[PDB]
Parts: sequence; C-alpha cells; structure tokens
Amino acid sequence: TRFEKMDNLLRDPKSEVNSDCLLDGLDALVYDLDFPALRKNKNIDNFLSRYKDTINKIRDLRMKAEDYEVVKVIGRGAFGEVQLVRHKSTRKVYAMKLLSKFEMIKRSDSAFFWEERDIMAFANSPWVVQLFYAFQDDRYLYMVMEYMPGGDLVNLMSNYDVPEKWARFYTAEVVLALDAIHSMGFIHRDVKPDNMLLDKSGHLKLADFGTCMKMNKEGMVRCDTAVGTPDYISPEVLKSQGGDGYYGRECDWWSVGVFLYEMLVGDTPFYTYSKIMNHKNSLTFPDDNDISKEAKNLICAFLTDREVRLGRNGVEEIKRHLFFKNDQWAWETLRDTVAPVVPDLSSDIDTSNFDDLEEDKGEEETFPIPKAFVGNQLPFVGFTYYSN
Amino acid sequence: TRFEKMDNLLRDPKSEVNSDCLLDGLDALVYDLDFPALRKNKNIDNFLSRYKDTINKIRDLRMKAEDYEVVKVIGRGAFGEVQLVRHKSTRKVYAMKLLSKFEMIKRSDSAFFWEERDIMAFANSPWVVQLFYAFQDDRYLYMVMEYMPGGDLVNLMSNYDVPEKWARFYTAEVVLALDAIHSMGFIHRDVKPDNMLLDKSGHLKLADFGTCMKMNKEGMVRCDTAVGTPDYISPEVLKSQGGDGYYGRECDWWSVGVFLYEMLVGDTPFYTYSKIMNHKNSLTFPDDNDISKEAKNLICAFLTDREVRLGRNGVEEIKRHLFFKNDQWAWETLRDTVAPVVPDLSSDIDTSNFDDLEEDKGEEETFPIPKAFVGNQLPFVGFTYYSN
Ligand SMILES: COc1cc(C(=O)N[C@H](CO)c2ccccc2)ccc1-c1cn[nH]c1
Ligand SMILES: COc1cc(C(=O)N[C@H](CO)c2ccccc2)ccc1-c1cn[nH]c1
Repeated sequence: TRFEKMDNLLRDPKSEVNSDCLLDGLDALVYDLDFPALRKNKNIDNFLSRYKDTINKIRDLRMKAEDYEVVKVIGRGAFGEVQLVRHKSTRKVYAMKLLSKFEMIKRSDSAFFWEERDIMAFANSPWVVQLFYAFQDDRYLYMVMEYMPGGDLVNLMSNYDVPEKWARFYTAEVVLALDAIHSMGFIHRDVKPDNMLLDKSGHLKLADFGTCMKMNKEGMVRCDTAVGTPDYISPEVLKSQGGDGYYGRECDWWSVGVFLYEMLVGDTPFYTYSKIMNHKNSLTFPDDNDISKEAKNLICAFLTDREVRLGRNGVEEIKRHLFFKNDQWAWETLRDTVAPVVPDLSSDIDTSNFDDLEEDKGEEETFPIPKAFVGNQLPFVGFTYYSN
Repeated sequence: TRFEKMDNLLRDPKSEVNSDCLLDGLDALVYDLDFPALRKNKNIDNFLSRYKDTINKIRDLRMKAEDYEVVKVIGRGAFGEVQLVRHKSTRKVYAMKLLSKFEMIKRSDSAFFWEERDIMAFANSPWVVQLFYAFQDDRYLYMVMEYMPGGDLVNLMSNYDVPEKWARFYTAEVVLALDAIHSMGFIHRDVKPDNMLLDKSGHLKLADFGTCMKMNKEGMVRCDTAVGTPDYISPEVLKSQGGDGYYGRECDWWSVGVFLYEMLVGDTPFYTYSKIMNHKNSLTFPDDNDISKEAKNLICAFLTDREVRLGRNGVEEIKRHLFFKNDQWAWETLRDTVAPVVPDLSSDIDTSNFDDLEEDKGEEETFPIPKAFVGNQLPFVGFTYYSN
C-alpha cells in the first residue's frame, strides 16, 4: 500500500521529512510562537499549552550543545567558529562547528550550509571530513565532525620548505578527494589549502563546503554570480559571471593548478582582479627555479582556458600525468602509504597544529522579541541529522 | 542511550509526537502559511519553497477524503455529520464522521474531539465503536469507525413495544459498555439512547464521546460547568455546577436509571429544569403499570442522591441486582447470546435502521484568506491516527 512508500520517507536519513527533521518543524513552532505578544491568539496559545510540556521533554532527550564540553576554539570566521569538544557521555573528542542563526539571518542568505551538511554526512569517503551529528538550538546550527588533528595545508606550507616529493603526494590526495565531491554531483566553486585538513596519520581530507552546488543532468552548475576567492577563480566562471553563463567541473581543477603552483613557487600565479583573463601571457615561473619540467607541465595543464584544460575528459587524464609517476605509492594504495608529515601528537585534545584563537570571550548577540509572527527558525527546519 | 527512549515516543500510537502527529505539524504550517499576504516574509517563503513539493507528495500518499466513496448521510448535527462510506481500494464499508473545522473554530472550543478520538481508538472493547483511522484536510476532521448497521436505541424504542426481557438485556450491555469507559479513566457526563448503537448481530456498542473527561487520581472529574442534557443530569453535577464542585462515577450510573425508566415507562422521569433536585418526591411510576417490582427497584437504586446511589461501591453491586437474574444469559457470556432485535439486512450498505437525512446538498462555508498569521489548523495538530 501507500503506507509502505510513505514509510521510506520517514526512515531515509537523506529525507527532509524523516522523523528527526519532522521533529525540528514542531520544535521550530514552539521557539517561534512562545511570545507574550503572539500568545494573545487563541490558536497559538491552545497549541503551545498542548505541546510545550512534550517539546521540552524532547529537547532534553535530543542532542543539545550541553552534551559536549568545549576544550578550545580551533577555527573561526564567516558567521560561526569551530571548537575542539568532548562528548560528556562517550568521552569521544570531536570538532564542532557552531554557526550563528542571528548573523546568518541578519546578513540575509540562510541556505549555504545545506551542501556543507549533505556532503559531510553522506560522502562516505576517506577524502571528506565526516559529519556525525547535525543538531540545533534557538541560537545556532551545530556540526559535529571528526577532528583533524594534523591541522590545515595553510600552516603546513608556511612551516616547511615543501619539496616536490610532498607536492606530488598532497596534489594526488587533493585530486582523489576532489573527485569524490564530483562523484557526489557537486562542484566546489572554491578549492583552497584552508579546506585541506590532515588526519591523525597526516593524510588529507576536504572540509568547509559552503561554496558548493549540485550540477544539472547536462553536467554544469548554471550560475550568473561570482562566488569564490579572487585568486582561485577560473576565466570560465569570471567572464560569464554576470552576463549569461553556466560553469562546470573544469573550473574546479583550475584550483588544483593554483594549489600545486603555490606549493612550489611560494606565491599565487595571478595577483585589481585580472591577469587570470590573460592566463597565457601572465603565467610565469620565477627564473630560474628548481621546479621540475613535469611539475610545470601539470601546472600549465590545469591553468589554461576551459576548452582544452586537463580534467575535461575525466579524472584518469590527471591520474595518468607523469608528475604523479613515483616509485613509493600508487593511486589505489595512496592513502595506505606513510604521509610526508605525520603529526607527533601528545593528547587526544592537542591543538598544536592549529593557530591559537582565544576562547571566544564576548557578548552573544540575539534576535529581538517580535510582535508579529516572524518564523526565524523556519529555514533551519530539517537540519538535524543523527548517524543513529 | 536517550535515543532508545525518544524512539518509543516516535512509535507509540498513543503519543502526540508520533511520526503521524509530527507530519500533521508540518502539514499545518503549509496550510497556514501559503497565502500571498504572508509569503512576503522571507523566512515564510524560503520554507514554503523548500517544503511545498514534499508535503504535496505526502498529501497524496496519506489518507485523504478522496480515498472513500460517500454512500449516504446516516447521521448529522453539532458541527459535523456521519456518512456511510466505502474504501475505494479495499472495498470495506465504514461509517465516517466529517467534522467542520470552520464551525468548530468560529463557535470557539476545538478540544472536545480529543476524548472522542482516544476512546474509540484505544478502547479495545466489544462495547465501544472502533475508530480505525483518524485523518484531516484543510476543512474537516475525519473519523472512520466500524459501521453499526443495527441503528440506534432511539429508533428501537420508538418502533417496538419493548418488553422487560429486552430492557434486561439492553441495560445489561449498557452497564458493561459504560464500565469499559470507566476502566479507561473516563466519565461520559451524558449517556443517552442516541449514543447506543447496534452491531450486525443486534448487540450494543457505545459511540459519540464529545462529553467526556479524564478523572483525577482521587476518582473525580472536578468541574464547575453544566455540560449535558437537561433530563439525564444528576442532582450531584447540577447543584455544584457553578458554585464549587467535583463530579464523579456515580452521576454516570444515574443516566442508566433514566434509560431503563424510559424503556419501560415510555417517557422521562423528570420533565424549567428541576424536579431532579426533589428526585425523591417527584419520582413516580404510572399507576398502575405492568412494570415488575425488580425493574422499579433498580430504577430507584440508580435515581437517588449520590451518597447512597448504586454504583458507588463498584460495578459488581449493579451486576448482582435481581433485575438481571435470568435463565437465558450470564454477564461473562452476555455478548454471545442472541440479541432481542437482530437486523435482517439486505446489502453491506443497507441503512434501513437509520433515519433518512438527505445527501447534504449545500454550500461548504470556509475560513477567510488572512493578512496576519492565524494558525487555524494549529489545534488539529496530532489528530491523525492510523491503526497501521
Ligand atoms: C578548524 O577546523 C575546521 C574548520 C572548518 C571550517 O569550515 N572552518 C572555516 C574557517 O576556517 C569556517 C567557516 C564558517 C564558519 C566557521 C568556520 C571545518 C572543519 C574543521 C575541522 C577540524 N577538525 N575537524 C574538522
Ligand atoms: C449515525 O451513526 C453514528 C453517529 C455518531 C455520532 O456521534 N452522531 C452524532 C449525532 O447523532 C454527531 C455528533 C457530532 C457531529 C456529527 C454527528 C457516531 C457514530 C455513528 C456510527 C454508526 N455506525 N458506526 C458508527
């Protein structure tokens, strides 16, 4: 019967109307209706009276910020911050990304986090940072992810004189990790060393997918907006980013070329937002460099106009490049080899590979008590995810 | 863990936050927010866009009025009406009680149907009419119950010269059926021949429980209001029905005394709303009657002041009365004996034992399109029940 069908929708962790998402919808109404000015409506107060006891019982069973003890703030900026936390119950230590609902609403747009949530939750790849539980209170969205103790690629590049042997590895892992996102039907529209994190064994995993989009059946993310950093931007998604356009998988691979270039040159290839259009002309290596001919070959293969750019005819095109030819590892067993930098850590709460951002110390800014129905928690309905 | 606990709440058909009730909450928001005047809110439109496709897919899987083909209107009045219907799919024929959400809201109070729903759904008794599915659209509450082809006790009394043998049986079944409701922690506050329906074999079952309440741990339904018919009202819940009072189980048994009296006398015992206070003085039988001394004995046993009234010291007190002593049946096997009037029916859609109330033929009055948030479907959140 139809009850067999409607039962998949209730179970399916991917479904926006699964029991946890459904619960969010009800929890939203209590948050958005329990105001003196609004309670004057008969319908509003009858419902609030009927349900307030129940939702508050639920709120104490369901995952809440109080279940974790905040250790340090390992990251910050762009609406929220990331904290190294520990589960009070299981004693397991994770990285949790708090995201301000007030700022997210005030500064408009409250729909970027959807792909960040779906990718980390349903990637099922050793190349993507795993989201265990997504939950929320009246002030924040919460994302509990596996802690990447190794830190990010920005500080690795800044603390070492990165040899070619290392760039060969890190680029390879970025290629595999980036391919996993492509398989999932997503296009990053912004790949950076900031999003490249290292696990306990020194291996790469991608994180922070706020800049993503699901590609149409044609194989393109048809957009007429300039979303991304001004150095990792492709000439494809720059010339038609406000005058009829539809970006693709190609533009993502351009960023890998910028990454490998930065790793070996110690600066960005193009540097008040052009030279990327003239990409042929302006691309130069510091003469004379120790950079191998194959490192330069692959860099140009990526930093070229869309139509001929490497990665248009699949992933294997890249995997086959001579730059990756090495005696130490193979694509199939890459994640099983010893990484160039394996973090020598002390405790399960060691943040040495992370910049010291002080433990918050501020005033939690909040939304105001309304007179009319607002629905401020409305957009965050369906954000809760539990990996059961 | 706490997820084991919160999982019972999601399954439990009695729970107001079970998946079907949860779904209602979301379905309510779409009904109550999809208005041009309201859509102007950003939060409202983002949510409506995100969910409108899904809820409409759900609305076509979930039980809806269109799943049944209306045959006849077997009953009516007091906000709704009852129709003999057939399941288009299973071809099973039921009685469905449509209840106007507009009138229920307009004339205030939209919380009487809760006990009517819980009693019929969770009675699990051959003495109570079974509710299979409770569902709802934007205009009505729906109650699908097993059809009682035998009709009600009002027309039985009016079509026959009811002998003592019959009153012995009908009163016995009313006593058992009424005890089932008492076990469930409810007090009818209005028992009538209108609520007494007969199954296909001519046996009694109680229906229409709008006038109910759940009794406190003391064993009383502490009320200071006069809810009930002016002839079946007890002196206990009349003298203290607007001047400090707390009614009980006793007042329900008074109505059984009125019923047995009506069955044998052909009129009501008290008949511009007194004589019930003077219950001793005014109680008289039409001299001289053919009514047996035991029939009169039991009638007085019920129609007396609370403090001494039969039924105060349990059900067995009543079951033990000599009026019930008979050679034909016993309390334990009463429902297994041949009933006084077994309906000789033609088809599975025969309504001969029901008054002919024309097939509606009118204008469906509706709520108005609002400018501000109303929440008209708010009270009906949690009404949906499926006996899976
Ligand atoms: C610092 O660690 C992280 C940071 C991020 C991340 O997305 N950070 C950026 C800023 O860099 C951000 C954006 C928006 C709001 C807040 C923060 C994602 C995962 C981790 C992490 C570390 N271990 N496991 C997971
Ligand atoms: C006529 O049949 C019924 C009537 C009722 C019932 O409650 N009727 C009253 C009016 O009499 C009413 C009150 C409020 C709104 C509408 C109707 C309840 C069950 C049946 C029935 C018949 N077979 N199975 C179930």
